[PDB]
Amino acid sequence: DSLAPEDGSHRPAAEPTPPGAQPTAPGSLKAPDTRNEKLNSLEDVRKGSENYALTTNQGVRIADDQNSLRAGSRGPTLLEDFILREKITHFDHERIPERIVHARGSAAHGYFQPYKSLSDITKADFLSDPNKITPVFVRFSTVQGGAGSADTVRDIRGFATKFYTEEGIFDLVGNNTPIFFIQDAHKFPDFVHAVKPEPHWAIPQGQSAHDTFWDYVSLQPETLHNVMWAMSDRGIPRSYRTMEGFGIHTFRLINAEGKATFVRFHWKPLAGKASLVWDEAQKLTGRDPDFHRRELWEAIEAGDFPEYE
Amino acid sequence: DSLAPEDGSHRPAAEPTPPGAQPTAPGSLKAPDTRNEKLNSLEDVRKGSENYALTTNQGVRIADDQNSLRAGSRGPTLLEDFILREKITHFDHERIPERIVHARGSAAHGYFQPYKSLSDITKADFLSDPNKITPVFVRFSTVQGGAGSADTVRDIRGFATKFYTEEGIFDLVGNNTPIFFIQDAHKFPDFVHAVKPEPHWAIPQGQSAHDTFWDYVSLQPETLHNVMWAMSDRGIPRSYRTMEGFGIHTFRLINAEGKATFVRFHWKPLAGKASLVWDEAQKLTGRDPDFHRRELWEAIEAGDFPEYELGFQLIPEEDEFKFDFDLLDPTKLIPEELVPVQRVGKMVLNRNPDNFFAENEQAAFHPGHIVPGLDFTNDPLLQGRLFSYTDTQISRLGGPNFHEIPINRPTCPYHNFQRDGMHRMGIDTNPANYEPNSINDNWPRETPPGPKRGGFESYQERVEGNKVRERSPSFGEYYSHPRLFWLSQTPFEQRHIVDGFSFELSKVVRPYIRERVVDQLAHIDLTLAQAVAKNLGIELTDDQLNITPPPDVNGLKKDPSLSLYAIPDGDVKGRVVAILLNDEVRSADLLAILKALKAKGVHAKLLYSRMGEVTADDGTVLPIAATFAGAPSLTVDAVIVPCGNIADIADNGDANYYLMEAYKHLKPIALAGDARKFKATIKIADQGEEGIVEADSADGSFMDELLTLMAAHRVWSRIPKIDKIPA
Amino acid sequence: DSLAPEDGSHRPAAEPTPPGAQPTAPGSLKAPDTRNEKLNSLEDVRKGSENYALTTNQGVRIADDQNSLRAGSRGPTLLEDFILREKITHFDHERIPERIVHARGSAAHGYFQPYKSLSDITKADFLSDPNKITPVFVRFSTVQGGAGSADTVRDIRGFATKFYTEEGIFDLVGNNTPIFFIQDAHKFPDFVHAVKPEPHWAIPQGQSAHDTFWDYVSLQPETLHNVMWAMSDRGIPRSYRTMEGFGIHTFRLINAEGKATFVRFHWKPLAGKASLVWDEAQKLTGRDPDFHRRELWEAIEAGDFPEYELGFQLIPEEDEFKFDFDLLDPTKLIPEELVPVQRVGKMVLNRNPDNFFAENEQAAFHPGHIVPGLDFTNDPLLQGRLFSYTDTQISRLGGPNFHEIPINRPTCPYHNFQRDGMHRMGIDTNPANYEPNSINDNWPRETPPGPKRGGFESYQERVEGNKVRERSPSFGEYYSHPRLFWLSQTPFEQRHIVDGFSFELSKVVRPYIRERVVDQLAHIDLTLAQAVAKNLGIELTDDQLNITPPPDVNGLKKDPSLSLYAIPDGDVKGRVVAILLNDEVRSADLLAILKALKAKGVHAKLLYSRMGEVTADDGTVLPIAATFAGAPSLTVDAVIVPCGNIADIADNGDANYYLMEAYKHLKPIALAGDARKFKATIKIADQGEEGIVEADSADGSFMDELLTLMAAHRVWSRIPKIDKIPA
Amino acid sequence: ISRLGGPNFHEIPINRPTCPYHNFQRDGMHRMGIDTNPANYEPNSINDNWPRETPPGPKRGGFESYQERVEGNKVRERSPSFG
Ligand code: HEM
Ligand code: HEM
Ligand code: HEM
Repeated sequence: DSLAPEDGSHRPAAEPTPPGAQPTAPGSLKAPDTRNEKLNSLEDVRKGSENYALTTNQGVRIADDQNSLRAGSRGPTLLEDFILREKITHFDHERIPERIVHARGSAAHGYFQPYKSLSDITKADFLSDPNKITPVFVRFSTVQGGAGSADTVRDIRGFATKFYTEEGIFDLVGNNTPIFFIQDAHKFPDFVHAVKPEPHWAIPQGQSAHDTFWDYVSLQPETLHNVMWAMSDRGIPRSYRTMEGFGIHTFRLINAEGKATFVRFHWKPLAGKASLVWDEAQKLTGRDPDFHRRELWEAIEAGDFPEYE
Repeated sequence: DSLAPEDGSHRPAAEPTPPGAQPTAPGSLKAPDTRNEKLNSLEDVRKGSENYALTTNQGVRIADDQNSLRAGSRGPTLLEDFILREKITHFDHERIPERIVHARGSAAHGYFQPYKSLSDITKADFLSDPNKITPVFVRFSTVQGGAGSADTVRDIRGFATKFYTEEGIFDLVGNNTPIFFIQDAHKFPDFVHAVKPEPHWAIPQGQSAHDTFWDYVSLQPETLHNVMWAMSDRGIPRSYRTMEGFGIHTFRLINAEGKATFVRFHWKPLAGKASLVWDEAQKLTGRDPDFHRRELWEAIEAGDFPEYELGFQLIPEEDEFKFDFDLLDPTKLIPEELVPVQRVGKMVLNRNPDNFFAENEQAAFHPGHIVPGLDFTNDPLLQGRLFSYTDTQISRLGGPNFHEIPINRPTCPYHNFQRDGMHRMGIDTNPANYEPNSINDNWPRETPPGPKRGGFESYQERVEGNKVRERSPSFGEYYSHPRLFWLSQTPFEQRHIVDGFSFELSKVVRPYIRERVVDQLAHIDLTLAQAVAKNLGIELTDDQLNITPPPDVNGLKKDPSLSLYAIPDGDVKGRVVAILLNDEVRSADLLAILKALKAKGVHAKLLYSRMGEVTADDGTVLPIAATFAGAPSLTVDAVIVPCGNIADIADNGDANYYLMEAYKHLKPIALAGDARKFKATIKIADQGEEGIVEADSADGSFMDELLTLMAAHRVWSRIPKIDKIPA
Repeated sequence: DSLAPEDGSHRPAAEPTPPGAQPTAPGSLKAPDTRNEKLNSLEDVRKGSENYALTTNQGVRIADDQNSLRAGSRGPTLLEDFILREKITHFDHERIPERIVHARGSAAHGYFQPYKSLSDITKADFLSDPNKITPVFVRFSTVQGGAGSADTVRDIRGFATKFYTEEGIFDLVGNNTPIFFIQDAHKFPDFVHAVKPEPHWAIPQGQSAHDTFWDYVSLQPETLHNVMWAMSDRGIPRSYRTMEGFGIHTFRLINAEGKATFVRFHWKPLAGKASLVWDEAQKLTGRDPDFHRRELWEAIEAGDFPEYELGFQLIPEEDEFKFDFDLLDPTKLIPEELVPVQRVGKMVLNRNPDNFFAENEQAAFHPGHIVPGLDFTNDPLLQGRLFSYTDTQISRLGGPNFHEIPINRPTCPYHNFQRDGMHRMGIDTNPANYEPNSINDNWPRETPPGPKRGGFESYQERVEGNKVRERSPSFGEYYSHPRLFWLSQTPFEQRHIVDGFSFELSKVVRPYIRERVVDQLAHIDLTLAQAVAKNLGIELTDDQLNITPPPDVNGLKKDPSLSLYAIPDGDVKGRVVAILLNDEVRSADLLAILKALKAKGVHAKLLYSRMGEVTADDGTVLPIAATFAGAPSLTVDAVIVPCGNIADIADNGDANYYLMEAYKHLKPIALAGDARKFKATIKIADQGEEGIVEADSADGSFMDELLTLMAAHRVWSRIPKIDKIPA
Repeated sequence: ISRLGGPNFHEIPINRPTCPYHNFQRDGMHRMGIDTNPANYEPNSINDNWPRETPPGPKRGGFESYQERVEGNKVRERSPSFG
């Protein structure tokens, strides 16, 4: 007599299945066959659970996890209850600081490969050979809202790719528009404070529709280009799968002879471009604020891998 | 040539003014005259800004705050730019850990005073004299959602009051329901994980409508009582001003002779009880997720101070066992029919903070911050809480010295031998850091316990039993309280409870969980389980249909104190009404509307298809506060549509839907003159209908009918008629 | 009946009193009258203790601070004991990270003033007016050892001064030598790891005498100059009062017209230069490892304020390239023969702190805290430092808000848009947190640069070159500075340097390292390498013997400013003398001894075989400050042994060895009457000897000879005679 | 929590147990372990209540405190027997 249903309908199929079909599940149980060198390198720190005893962090098996140790079935809790202290303590310290910006974000694993060697223009090992598969981790995000804000807000989106290359980690940290708000990083905090909730009362959440943000804009026309994009349907995407991604800055490529070529990076969505409309987007933040995080998760379980070029 | 407008319209009036009237502002600039000893003690750490030079944190004036220092107008940034490094660094480290729970929260300052000395029952100095004013800081909150989640979610609300007393800080850390989910603090993290977003993917935010939460519930029927409240309209309040607050645990009062009296604490809202309905609440999380935080802030700027009355249920020591549930079980309420709530004093929340991070975010409430005159009981959930609220500060607020953070600073003296935290502010001059010590003549000294100004000493409760990890058998009853709750509710309240469960349950993906929760409901009440099971498409079995209901609670068949709306105490002061404008408003209509509302403290917001102005028929200029879409019916208590150029708005999608939504959410609607032609959209008869006020023009009669509908909060009688409207 | 003694001898006098006279005490109780604007600004965070009740951090009075709350006088502790949990918790979290380097350090308050306005060369407000008094806080330190390591180690000393100016905090973060170990900050961690204890086993503490440090040296001859200083008596000072201090890098001064002048900063000790010798220093780390921290503390309580004179080497812009080393190379000194030090002002350190953790431990010095009037140069070690001192605070002092920690707080205004750290004290009222902002009329505002009270603006140095990671070729000279140093030293100073290297090198286990370091020494001076190589048992080869010495430095064959003792400026005020007592001291001897010493500000400590008292021959009662073993000769500058019952101590092992150790460490010794029979132990002749003052009795002549020996600090002429004595 | 920076100090290599350790504790600072359990709570049906409590026994049992009798009042007082 255990608590799982007899017919086994607690446990999802290890199979590509559509949104709604199955309960969702950790990648390593929903898609155990999907691999790559990063995901396999994580094996040493994964922990399973089936057929294991519940224990303290120090290894001790627990016999009753339903009660504090007290003097009598109706007495005080005793300070010698180290099982309770550890369990509460760990809970007590669960949280770590959210990101200053892009605190609200959704990720996945995957891989990249070049279409052709690029050694003409760069010695970047990860671009040296179209047979070279590079594991990636990607986190898409909003910018302004906290880690528990809505997904479909009118904001810029972040689009960050960590490439785990053979000659080091390369981070491509971009947005869903090809420009930024400001020209010099020295005014970074100024702008971010301007769009972040107002300091006296912490309002509004994941919105630019307030006094201070526009005050700033109106006094710094450098912002206007990106503000344009934000106000467009670009700032309310359908899906992380259906937006373009940009490195924004001009960088350099450097080849084996030392020749520099300027470059700007792009991600082009094989899913194409698609965005919501405002009333739909705004009301959807209420009806399902995890809309993007969800859609991404499901699309992946469903075999609809997001691809970008 | 400076950047402020010439006419001075950047700067808000230092005057009580309605929602929308002025830009909002830090309490110390919006209400500089409001004071109390806490707020004045904060003066040493406030910082102004006018007529000061912008500087580095080290005091250096900055000449250019628009640029990094680079080699050339187009070169690299140099590492010697300490101005840029400090400015970015500080920004880089701005954030601190959110609360584990109740991370999403809204606060204010204020005060409390007792109605009469309470020295008969407790030596608590703050309750000793009705002339003794105690400054308070209060933070209301949700439970599950992060610090950036929505306000109007279906969750429990927290209600925490820090009393800055003369013999120490007393923290009253309560919720908006009178029970908790669980019995022993050891399962705290289990339950909280169960309702918090799911670990694999971090979904859903500030919602209980997911698999794991209900899985837990279904396996731990101890939770069912509070789950009932959550599913009721209790779990989606109108305003922090319009909910009740509860200490939950039985505590002790202790007087100058050492007599213990058991007590449970209450906050009773002078604003009365009022709550939204689900569709309204859920969609409002999208339209304005800061709805509660906003409403609180504005109500305060507006002079509508939230007030609550502190009341005690008192139970003598020799009555411990007279009730047929255990006073120490926190999943059981003490019916007010058996123990009534005695009003003891009052709290007024009369000023907003200056900086939300400084004052709200960093405040630390902890229920074990009690004072002489109070003490704990063996409630095994309370017992737990004692441990956790001190611990968690060490990582949330960065160390043991969190009591030195301004808002948390006591306002009485505090001296000891505690030395050296991280971020230590106090500089101890005591030649000694230990006691006994002869080198400073043992100062500071222990203080023997006494009538007033004494040392703390715990009530000397007899403890007899063995060291066991076992739930008290007396806690083994799960259903009679839910049942009591449910039968106290009005019929429309019960529809809501039903629809509450049905909605949540419908987003549990694994259907066997839906069945198991239904099974639990069967043990509480069969009406209820039938209605829910219908909505999930489940047939109760013969077995389930025959399940014996649990006992009355101490012979009670209902308790009217458990209903929100049993005895309406709804109060209009502070509420807001939408006025739908057209380009040609009949001014004497409008005059009379605003004049009537103003007399009863009811705020209006004038709305239109666009911003700016429109002009009255008599050429009074009417400024627009927001558009129809900008400020949806969700955000208001009623809708009024005066006469004029109705043709202007008559075919406007947004104005029509404003009315349709308002109607579906059971709000009062008032239509003057040609505005009555809008009845067509709300599929109302020509005969009239209760809840729709109508007339040739707005007069004495028209306004009074409307305001009276408002004193009823909502038009419940409308419920049967709303399923046909498509909104 | 309280625990303080009836006669009040627990509580020290609020009066300047000598070392040993009184118990030591927090500055604000020992010297309440000493003030300055910093110390008075600290008043808001000081906490007293007398006549206050002992309480929890939340304000609650405690009645019993001797017990946990338990179920029964013999039962378990209960989790509801919040008094115990808070008290233990705070203790549990007392410690914060030690400094990465200079973790071991000692501080005090004080002030500075300029001798004359300096507005000709700099607009630095703090140097604008000789009437302008600037409060300072100074922390002296070692480098390698942990916060609980010894004071008298052979290490570099740090010397950090925080100036609390009217236009911001200026941090002067220097050392006790005029150069550094390395050229580019990129190798900072490499060197520091090399000298810090070895990673496998954490050995040795505050010592450079290990394998890895010398391995590094031997492979990076850039280090050799400063290593020279370290090995000299410079690396084992007598007192923080008796060393020179250096800013090391060339900085810029910038005046009201924008003219840059290069500058290097100096502190010149009004106490003069004085240092221990190795055996004395090393053994003193065992006998009193707090020797420096103590001496500083006492000197201050005693009225012997440490004073230093701030001096500048100034070099005009067009002289950048006149020197045959690079002004930007921090491993090169600017000889005072080529650029003399101009005294500019003076600093007085006139009050100890109240709480060592509060004020010392938490203080944050950072060289990039400069003000208008000052600016940086491209010194590639300095360039580095700029980055690190802001960064490291984030984990040492727990966040970006470390400038809010009391001691670190500026004393001028500071306002900006920086919001929200961990442990945020300031509560910002600015309606705006950004600029430009119109909503607060852009306050606080940028300030254009100007003659005084202006914005900071960097000197607009021309930068021309490509982005490279390459050491300047002009830095490629390693030996001529060491050579200069060495040839400036007196012969006995050079023995010490030799013995320095020989000792350290002898504890390098892998002998090939010993050889490689010797090889380096060969390139500096062959005398030196011969002496060291002898002591390690190494034969220099023919190759090594022929190595050409490096060039003179700009035609210099020596610089007397680089010697400690070239031109003795040793000063007796503040020094201490041991007086060896017997049970029958001849009182008129002693009268004359203490009377003479007192006239020149020289402190005495009366010592005996045990504690308590002894009586004079005339029945004056002589209190004993410590025993012979309790306060070894190490801790004193000279030893005096008056007449009386010499028989009492004549055969006492400890009294004899007191003298033998004192003699081996070249200290002045003075023996009256029968005390002359002690000459026997120190293997002195009957004829006399220079450095041993002797006579029938202590008179005008006897005392003066002694004090004059003291003005010479040590008896160098004794050196040849000490190897025969076995101490 | 402050010396070693968080609740996850048992994950620091030297401190790591050498036997199995599994529970529902989630998320410290510097979390090394990546939990795959579909559930982070118990009772839980969705992972068939794993990992499970273990009743106490001769070897390999759950921990259970010795059931010492406690009798006295809640006092802050040194035992006289210690005097
Ligand atoms: C060029 C325009 C920018 C783009 C495309 C951009 C992109 C982002 C993205 C996508 C994230 C979220 C990273 C994640 O998922 O972990 C992010 C986080 C961050 N960004 Fe921005 N960013 C931009 C400008 C800036 C500027 C000007 C600063 C500061 C000067 C800044 C500092 C940060 C910091 C400190 C974090 C997150 C904390 C962390 O991940 O360690 N970024 N950046
Ligand atoms: C009796 C039922 C409970 C009530 C009425 C309750 C009330 C609350 C409220 C209102 C907050 C938000 C405080 C704020 O605004 O700062 C809160 C936070 C917290 N609670 Fe609960 N709580 C309950 C159960 C528990 C249990 C069982 C634990 C742990 C065993 C717990 C531990 C915490 C911690 C660690 C925090 C916040 C972190 C902090 O403020 O230091 N509480 N409690
Ligand atoms: C120019 C040669 C140097 C001098 C004269 C020097 C001086 C000092 C002194 C005296 C201290 C102790 C400060 C105190 O009492 O709080 C110190 C600490 C420190 N130094 Fe060095 N230093 C030098 C080189 C460096 C370099 C190259 C770095 C890194 C590149 C460095 C980074 C630090 C840090 C991070 C601290 C202490 C942590 C803190 O106070 O915030 N310094 N410096």
